[PDB]
Amino acid sequence: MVLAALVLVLEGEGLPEPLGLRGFFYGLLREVAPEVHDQGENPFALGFGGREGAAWARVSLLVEGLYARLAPRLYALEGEEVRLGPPFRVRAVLQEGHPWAGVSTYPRLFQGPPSRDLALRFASPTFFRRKGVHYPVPEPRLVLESLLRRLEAFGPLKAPEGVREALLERTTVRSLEGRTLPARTEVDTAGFVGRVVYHLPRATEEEALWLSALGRFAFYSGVGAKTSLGYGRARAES
Amino acid sequence: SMVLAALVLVLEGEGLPEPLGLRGFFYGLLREVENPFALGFGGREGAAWARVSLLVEGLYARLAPRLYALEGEEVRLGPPFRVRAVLQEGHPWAGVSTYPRLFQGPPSRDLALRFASPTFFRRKGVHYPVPEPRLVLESLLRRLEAFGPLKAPEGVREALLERTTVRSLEGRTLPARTEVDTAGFVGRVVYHLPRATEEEALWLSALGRFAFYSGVGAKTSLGYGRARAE
RNA sequence: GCCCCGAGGGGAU
Repeated sequence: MVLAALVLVLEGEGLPEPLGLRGFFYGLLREVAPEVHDQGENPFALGFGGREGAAWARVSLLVEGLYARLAPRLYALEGEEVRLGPPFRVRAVLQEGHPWAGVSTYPRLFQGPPSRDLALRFASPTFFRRKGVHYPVPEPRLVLESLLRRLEAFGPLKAPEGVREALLERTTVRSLEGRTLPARTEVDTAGFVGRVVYHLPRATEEEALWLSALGRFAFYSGVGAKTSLGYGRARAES
Repeated sequence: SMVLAALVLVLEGEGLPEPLGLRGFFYGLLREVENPFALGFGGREGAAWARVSLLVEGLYARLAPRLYALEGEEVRLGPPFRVRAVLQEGHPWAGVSTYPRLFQGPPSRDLALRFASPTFFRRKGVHYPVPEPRLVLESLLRRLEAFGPLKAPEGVREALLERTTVRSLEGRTLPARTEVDTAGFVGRVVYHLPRATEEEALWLSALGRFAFYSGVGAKTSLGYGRARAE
């Protein structure tokens, strides 16, 4: 039931590098969860951010077994030097007291209040796979299919079809503000950063509930492709 | 034949043209003498302009004489203005061409469009403000095929609509003040068609050139969807 | 762009 996003507060210069962060993360699992590398839907997501001198990394876990297996290892890293591309000292491992740290449960994603609208902030470059070509436009179905798919893959609930068809086929965009930035790990790829407000016309109370739930879930799962490299870090706003 | 024109009316007077006033003014001109035209307006307050895009020869032959006859006259486009000049060139949004010249090339797999007024599309009964490749390019292609002498082979259409991705996007949605509950995109988008054949690339570049005249998306008759290739 | 999976996803510093 638990969802967790733990933030590593880092000491050192520069920021974590996507590939190094992912390598560091997968290094912790090759012991205790060798299987997650090959699975087609990741039960985790990585991120990083901050200004120079105030860098941080983040590990989001969408399944309980992983939290159990990994959280003890992460806490044991406090005060130690790790490599996330460049070397850093893990000052603290935070569940609370950081904007991108948090814990919840899957049922709690569904405690509303419901809303016809969903304002998503994309905080790192976000893009999607179509036909083996990356696409940076945060269209409603891409975003919400991305969220819904994983919510279901790892949560205890799936949506009634009415709700789903509403979410994916009927959700529109009310406003969009932002720009694309290069995804440095990829070839000829950029990703959207900014704010998009989605709206579901004729939304039932239920539909609105689920929309809000996908919104809340995004904080943990991220959106789109290559969340294992820190892309698609997003959260709901008002 | 196959003339294409975008004539700019540079204005003397305070304020800016209003969409409804401008379209009404144009509608008048239509009696007296897809839409085979588009309208636009812009500039700073006090240095405003309006523009009339004519996509078919008949309408040019019929309307150009009326617009030129307004030089130095007062017109109402919401606020009152004196028409300083009617320009087919010498202004960034004025121009004349022909449909064949739209295919002059060079062909290119990239197309950078600037959306200079709010741009949106009619979708399932609602207005949608996101400049998706399929929407932008379908809009342009539909109009180009409506008024031009050529039609894209089906495979080309398919490539353009389904394969074109976005290399970069920068901008924001702004309210469409004439509308209810509608916003439109303003900014810059660079479209890219991977592995475009020569023909596909040629068509992409031609749609790009046609945009200057037709505009993109819904309600171009109110000045929305004003755009150009960069 | 390449491999794998199957609207889109995964890819061990």
